[PDB]
Amino acid sequence: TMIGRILLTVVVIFRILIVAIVGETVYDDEQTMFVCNTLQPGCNQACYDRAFPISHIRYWVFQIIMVCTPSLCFITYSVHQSRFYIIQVVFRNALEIGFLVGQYFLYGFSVPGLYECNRYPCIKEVECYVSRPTEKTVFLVFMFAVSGICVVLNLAELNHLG
Amino acid sequence: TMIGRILLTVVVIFRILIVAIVGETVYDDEQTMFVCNTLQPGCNQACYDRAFPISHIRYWVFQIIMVCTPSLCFITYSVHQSRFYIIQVVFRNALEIGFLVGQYFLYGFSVPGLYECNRYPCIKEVECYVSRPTEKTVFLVFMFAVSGICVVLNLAELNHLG
Amino acid sequence: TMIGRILLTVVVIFRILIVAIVGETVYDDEQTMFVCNTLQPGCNQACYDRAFPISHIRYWVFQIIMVCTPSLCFITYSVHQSRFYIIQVVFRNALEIGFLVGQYFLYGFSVPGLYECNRYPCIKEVECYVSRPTEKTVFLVFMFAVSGICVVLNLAELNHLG
Amino acid sequence: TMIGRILLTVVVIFRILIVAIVGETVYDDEQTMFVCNTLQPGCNQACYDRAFPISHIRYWVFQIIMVCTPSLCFITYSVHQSRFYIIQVVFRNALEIGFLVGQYFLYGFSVPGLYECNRYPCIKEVECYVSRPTEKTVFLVFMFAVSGICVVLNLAELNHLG
Amino acid sequence: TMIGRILLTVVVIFRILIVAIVGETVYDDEQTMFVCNTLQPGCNQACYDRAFPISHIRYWVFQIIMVCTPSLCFITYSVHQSRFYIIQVVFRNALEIGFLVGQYFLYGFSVPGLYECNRYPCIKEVECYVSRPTEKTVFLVFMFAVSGICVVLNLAELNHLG
Amino acid sequence: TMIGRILLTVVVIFRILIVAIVGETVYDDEQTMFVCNTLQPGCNQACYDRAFPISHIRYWVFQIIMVCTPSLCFITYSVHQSRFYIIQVVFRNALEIGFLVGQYFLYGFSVPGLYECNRYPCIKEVECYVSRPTEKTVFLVFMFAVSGICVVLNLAELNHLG
Amino acid sequence: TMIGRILLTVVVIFRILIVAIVGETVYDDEQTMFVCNTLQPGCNQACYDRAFPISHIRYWVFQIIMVCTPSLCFITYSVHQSRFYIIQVVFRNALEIGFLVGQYFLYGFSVPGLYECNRYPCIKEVECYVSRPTEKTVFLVFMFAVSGICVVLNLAELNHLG
Amino acid sequence: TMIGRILLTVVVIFRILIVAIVGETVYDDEQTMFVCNTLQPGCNQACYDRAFPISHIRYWVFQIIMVCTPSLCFITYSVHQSRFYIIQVVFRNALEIGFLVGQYFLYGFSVPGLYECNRYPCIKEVECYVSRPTEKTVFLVFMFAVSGICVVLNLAELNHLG
Amino acid sequence: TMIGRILLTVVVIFRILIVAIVGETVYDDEQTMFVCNTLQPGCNQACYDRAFPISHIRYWVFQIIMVCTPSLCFITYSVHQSRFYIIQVVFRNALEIGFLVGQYFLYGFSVPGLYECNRYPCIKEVECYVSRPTEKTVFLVFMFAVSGICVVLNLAELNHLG
Amino acid sequence: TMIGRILLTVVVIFRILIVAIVGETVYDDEQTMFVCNTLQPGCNQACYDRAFPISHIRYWVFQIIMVCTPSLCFITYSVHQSRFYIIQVVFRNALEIGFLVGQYFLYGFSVPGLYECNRYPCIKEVECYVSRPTEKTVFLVFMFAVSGICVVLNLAELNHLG
Amino acid sequence: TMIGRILLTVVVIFRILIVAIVGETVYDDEQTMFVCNTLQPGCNQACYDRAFPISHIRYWVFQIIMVCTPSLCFITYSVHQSRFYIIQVVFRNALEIGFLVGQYFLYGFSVPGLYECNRYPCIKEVECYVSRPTEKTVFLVFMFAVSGICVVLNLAELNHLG
Amino acid sequence: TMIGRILLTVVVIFRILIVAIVGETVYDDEQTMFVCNTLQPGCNQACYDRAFPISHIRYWVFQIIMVCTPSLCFITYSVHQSRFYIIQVVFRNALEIGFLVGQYFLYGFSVPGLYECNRYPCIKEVECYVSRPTEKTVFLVFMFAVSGICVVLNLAELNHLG
Repeated sequence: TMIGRILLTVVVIFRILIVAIVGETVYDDEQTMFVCNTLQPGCNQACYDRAFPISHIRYWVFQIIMVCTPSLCFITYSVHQSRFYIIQVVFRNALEIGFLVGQYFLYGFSVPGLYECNRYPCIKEVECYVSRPTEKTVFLVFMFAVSGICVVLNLAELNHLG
Repeated sequence: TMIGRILLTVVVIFRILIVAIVGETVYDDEQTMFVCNTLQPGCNQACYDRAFPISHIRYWVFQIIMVCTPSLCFITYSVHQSRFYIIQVVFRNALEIGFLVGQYFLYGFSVPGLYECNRYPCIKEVECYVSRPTEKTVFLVFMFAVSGICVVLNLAELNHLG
Repeated sequence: TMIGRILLTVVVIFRILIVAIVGETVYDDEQTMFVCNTLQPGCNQACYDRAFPISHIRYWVFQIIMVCTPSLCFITYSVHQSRFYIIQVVFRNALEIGFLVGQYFLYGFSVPGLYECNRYPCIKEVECYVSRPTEKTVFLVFMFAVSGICVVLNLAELNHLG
Repeated sequence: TMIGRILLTVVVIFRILIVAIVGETVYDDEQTMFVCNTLQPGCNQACYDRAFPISHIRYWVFQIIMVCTPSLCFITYSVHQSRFYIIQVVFRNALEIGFLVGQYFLYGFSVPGLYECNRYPCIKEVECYVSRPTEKTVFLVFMFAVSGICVVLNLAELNHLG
Repeated sequence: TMIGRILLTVVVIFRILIVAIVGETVYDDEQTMFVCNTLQPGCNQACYDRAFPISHIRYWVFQIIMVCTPSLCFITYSVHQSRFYIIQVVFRNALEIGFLVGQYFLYGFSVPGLYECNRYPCIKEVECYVSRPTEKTVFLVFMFAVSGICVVLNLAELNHLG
Repeated sequence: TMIGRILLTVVVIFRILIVAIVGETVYDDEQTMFVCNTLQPGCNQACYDRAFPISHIRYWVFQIIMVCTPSLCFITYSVHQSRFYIIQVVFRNALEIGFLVGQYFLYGFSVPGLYECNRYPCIKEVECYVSRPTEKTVFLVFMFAVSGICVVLNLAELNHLG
Repeated sequence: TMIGRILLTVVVIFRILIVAIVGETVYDDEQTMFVCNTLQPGCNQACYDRAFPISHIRYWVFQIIMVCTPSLCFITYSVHQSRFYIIQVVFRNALEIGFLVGQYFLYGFSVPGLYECNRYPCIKEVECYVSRPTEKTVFLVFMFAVSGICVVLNLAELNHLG
Repeated sequence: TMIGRILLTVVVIFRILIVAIVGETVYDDEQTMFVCNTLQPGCNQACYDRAFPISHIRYWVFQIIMVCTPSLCFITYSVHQSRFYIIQVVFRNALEIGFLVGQYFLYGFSVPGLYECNRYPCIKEVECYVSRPTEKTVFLVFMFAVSGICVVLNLAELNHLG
Repeated sequence: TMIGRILLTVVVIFRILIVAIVGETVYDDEQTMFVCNTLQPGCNQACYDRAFPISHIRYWVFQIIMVCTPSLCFITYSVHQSRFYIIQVVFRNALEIGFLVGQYFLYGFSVPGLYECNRYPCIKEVECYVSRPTEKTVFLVFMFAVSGICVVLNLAELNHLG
Repeated sequence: TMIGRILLTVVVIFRILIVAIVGETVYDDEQTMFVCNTLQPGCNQACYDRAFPISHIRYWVFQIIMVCTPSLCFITYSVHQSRFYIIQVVFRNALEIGFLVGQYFLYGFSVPGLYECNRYPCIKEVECYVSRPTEKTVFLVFMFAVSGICVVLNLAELNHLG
Repeated sequence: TMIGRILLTVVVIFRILIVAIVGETVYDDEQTMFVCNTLQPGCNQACYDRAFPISHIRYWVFQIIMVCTPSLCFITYSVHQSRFYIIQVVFRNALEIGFLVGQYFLYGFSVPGLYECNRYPCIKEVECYVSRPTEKTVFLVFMFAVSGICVVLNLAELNHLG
Repeated sequence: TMIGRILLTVVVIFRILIVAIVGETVYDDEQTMFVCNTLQPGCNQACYDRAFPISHIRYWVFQIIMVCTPSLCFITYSVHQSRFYIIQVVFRNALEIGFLVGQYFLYGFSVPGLYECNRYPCIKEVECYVSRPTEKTVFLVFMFAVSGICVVLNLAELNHLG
């Protein structure tokens, strides 16, 4: 139970570093290199918006910021100065399970190279083509693995205290 | 009444972080990906200007900066060194209610994908198409929720002292 | 007379923050989205240069830097270490009135959406179209209001000492 | 055995500096200057994705971050406060050998100027042309040499203690 | 003679701030908005290179860095620890007069809007058009004025000691 | 022999500052403004790669970093704590002579405005045109002069101790 | 009544010559120089078809051919060989009055330079521009005048016989 | 029965004149003004070929030539020189009924303005737009009416002789 | 008076031949090579229509046909078969004087190379450029000379009979 | 045997009329509407030349002219004036069988819509698309049928005389 | 003197045939393939007009028609029916010498491939390129030779009669 | 010797028909489909002019017209009315041998698909691509064969008379 805290801290810092340093530049050209086979003005905008409603990197930044709020609350309380420890552990567990489930329900496990679109002003159905699908799939899988590790560790400690 | 201060501080910091880190890059391509169905030079400029007079991110930065002025005044006074506390609380309450009302009156609750324009030099009425409407709607709703929380908390403390 | 100093310091810091954080990005696309109805090479350059000789943001940065020089002089003198206080107050007053008058004479109170140009190599008179006129007008008015407040406060203190 | 530690530290810092300062800007135009001889929409995307599944710089950043985790664990343990030293040395050795082998299996020793592509929606086989192949080959060879040096040094110390 | 040092320090800092904060962004589009009336490939490159051999901002950065070297030498000497003071004053005077003369001989007092070019591969003489000439002329004049002030002050002190 | 160390330190810092602040922005448009007279897809890539195998700025950054390694080794040794001084001086001398010779053999003393290319897929020989040749020639000459000064000084001290 | 036949024959031949020699080349560019202010594919086709359902020259050729059929019938009868004369005169009168009335109801008296179109796939209403409107108006008026003359003459002879 | 021959001859000559003089120029731009909403090379060719397999004017020329062959045979026989009259009348009747039926089965009674296409290399279904549909519909109806008249007359004479 | 008839016949035939053989091909590209300096759709059509309301060649064909009508009337009368001779001579004289006067009032004596246009949808005044002005001026002058000769001859004969 | 000559003459005239009146305008756009999926200059020319070495209409005109030479020889002989009749019949038979066989060996029975090309300067194999394949197939089949009829008739008469 | 008339008639007919059959199609693309190195609208029109004021083929048609007028006069006289023969011979001689001299003074003996133009709206001097110069030079020389032959023959006969 | 005249007449008429009916339309697109791999304005004109100085069809028309002049002379002589027969036969023989030799020396026996050009304004050597080379080669060979036949026949008759 001693090493579990050390590894939780290391996993958290590793995740923050990976997201902060490289993720902002895989997605930089997401819409500029999205293209559809069509001559209709406005079809690219509608089809990109329907294929990618919220970008992965925004979701990950939001999750990272939201999973650090109980610590800030505890720190502010202690600065003003055991039950608080229990409650914040419970809240962190709940938040991390919710975020992992939401990731699975929003994105799945892969990013395909083709997309079929039928939104106005596009006439009937059109075919569109995605940028960098393999790298984005790799990123998806890596983030899922890290978040799973964190969930396991927090449940470990929750059950250790009981 | 003890936790209310802690949560107000946490909400303020959370809002600042969310605005500072991600909001500058959803709106980056706002005008470059705005397009209208027309062959008239200058119509895109006029229609973009009429559809989006002040961008959301400018309004939010201004609001964030303006709601922190009473604290700076109090700090400068104390550095030079109860009535001041009362007055600054009143002013903060008023400013935050004004900004929330102004947000509601300026933008509403959604960003549509189509816009109908009838400004010179456009001939009669033309149709234009917006970039990333869903993400911008999500951002709008999130910011409204946070500001509502802050209003509630400040009224709480105002009525607590009385 | 006590609060006047506090509010002058707060106004100065507020102005610096507003100029530094957001103003660099309203004007970023000033020339790339300026367009004229013409087929003559070189007409866009001449008409943009005649319409906007010095950009607003350059003038504001220069003014902000120049109104802080008497303080730097006083600080350097004191570091090396009442008449100096008097003289620097006088100089600050003069500089701020000069800059406000110059702003009024250079730009006025609005930025129009159309511009009429008659400069070589343009044949006769041509019509050109501006980017983001409403936001720029709002910025103009806000900056004028802040500078007026600062002028009033400095005259207040000048007349207080006498 | 005294100098070996000094040179390991120097090699690590040298590698970090080289990757951090210059590598982000050789690869900046990787996809914008990739071009294929074709008139089919979407062929450039598919052929670029098949030729470069994971960019070199992403792999190198990931490797650099992952080879510094045992040190962070040891530091966190000591902050909380010989077997740990042994175990972390073993783990570092294993990680660095794995990463070097993976580099060899993923990329080889050269980047060619031409690429032959046969992925949908491209009709039959098409020819594509790469940007900056010589500089990228030089970078590949340099990184392999540095990582080899590091492997040798860590095996040296492992066998020194035994 | 007391105030002369204070004003020299203030002028130096003012010049550094003006060059560092704004000058990098007037010249950003220098070549992208340079255009010539021609259909010959390569003529724009040759004519831009002949019209602007060294950009103003490079010259000013170089001058600013080179006029601060005697101070660094004196500081390093004193850290290791009157004749040195004399010699460094002489050297600074010489360097600043040389740089002002070189500026006058390289650029003059204005930037014109048209340029006439006769370099290969351009056929006979062609006409080209410059970006932002008025702002660049204003910058030229301002920098000349500041450097003149600095020259006057340094000669003042040189003759004061004698 | 006293001043020689001071001037060596000043030259090193001057070189680092010049390379770090301005050199990254002369070369920014190196490939985007390279153009050849041809209609063949892929010829620009091959001819640019053959004309500029390694960019000047990469070579200079690498050289600057590599000539500071003996100092880092000596510092790490002393932190752990005359022969080391001797050896590191010898190594620095050798490295700086090698880098100067390599510069001369790689680039020479000028950058021409035209380039003649005969690489596949270009048909026979084609003519291409370079961006900013004069500024790049000036930079080449300046860097050679500085490195020569450094070589002279290090040989001076080597022969002083003997 | 003697000259009436001579002038009828001369008018008929004059009309045939004018239609046959020049009319085919005023209308040659009717659709190639028709243009609408729009970016929608297919709008030009629909708007041209709605503005000009049957071209003038087709109608005039058809009318000219149809008003010569009674003569051909009479000639064929006589070749095979007073009541027939009467009947054919009646039929010619009726046909020429019908054709003049139809011309008035189909085309009117002018061809305007602008046209307002609201047909699918055009979005809302668009503005289109016509080629050579003045010449076509002149042709319309001339043809109406000639046909009126012919009607008058044929009624003259009809009433002469009775 | 006397006039029937005269009117048959007149109808035949009228049809020949109408087809020969004007029909070649309604269809002249048939493929050059056919356009589809797509970016796929080769789709316009396939969709035009599927929409219009044999052009109307070719069919009409062929029919006109083929319905005059029995007369040529009879003329050649008589030049070499009642049963032949009978047989040629029968054959003409059969040929004209066959051609009218074939017209009805090939083309129908209208030409629509839109066409829906699903032929390779077009992806799924695309929409295409036709040139001059109303004029072509008018021509179709006129030709059907004339051919009906001719059929009626030939049956009349066939039944007259019996 | 004998030769006058011979020369009138020769002049008439010469004029007909010159108009019929070459004039149709100087004017063929009249609108396709007409160009204006503008980006407004529809401006070329309006400005061409205002500059050239009726083309020269149409006017000349009409005049040639109309001056031969009295001869056709006289021929038809004589075929059916001195006062008629007198009347037709008078009518021919009147028609030829009217046509010459109309030519002078419609076109003048030259065709300029530039045209200044101020018709909707053109914004203010624009400059347009004409095709083949010198050849058209030569043609104008030649036709005026020939028509003058014909007028003189017909007046000669009119006064000869009296 | 009497009717055989009449039908041979009718078939010959029918074939000449069909070829002369319509065939020149199906093939008019043969190369202008031929397109290949490629960016290589010169590939369209080579692939069109390899797909269609001799156009159908040229072959048919040549055949028609060459099968009428024996008649011209016989006519010229008789004008100068039974064995000649025999010889010319034999020659006509041979020529018509040769031309039919050559048609079968050159073109076959269909024109496909796609063509696969591998000629320099095209890189590897490319796909090209044909204009009006169905109409051209119909024309091929019709011409084969007519020529077969003619062959049968000429063999008939040859065997009739013996 | 007998053969001279025969050869004059043959030369005249040969010249007419050569001009009528082929000359109309060398000059067909005269302005469409004329191109200048410039970006100025309207420069091509002015430079083409200045380089080719009257096209060769127009001059040759005019000359051919004008040298046949004396024959028409003589024919008309004889139809109405030695001195006339004399006078018409004199006139033909004069006309043919005048036309040959005018050709020499208008065009010379060659058509160059380059043209240097300095007409408004072209800026300074521009270079333009001609279509088919060699064929046009050959045509010039051939026409001069034929006209010389005709002049010689007519002088021959003039001096023969005396 | 009887049939030789008949076959000469037939060959002459056959050649005239083949040249007149089809040859004008193989060469119609000769320059419009000529293309070179270059970006230099004016290079296509110079290279086309150097590759094809005189077009085949012009040479063939000229030859056909010139080989019929002796017949016209003989006809004109006889109309005015054995040695003349002899002389004209000799002249025809000479002319036909000269024209065949000139054809061989001007064009050879094939038309290649590629052409290598080195004429100003083209830089060094460029590659260009020809239209319809195979058809043009076939035409060349056919014309050579026919002219050879004619030469043989005329020599036959020349030697027959002696």
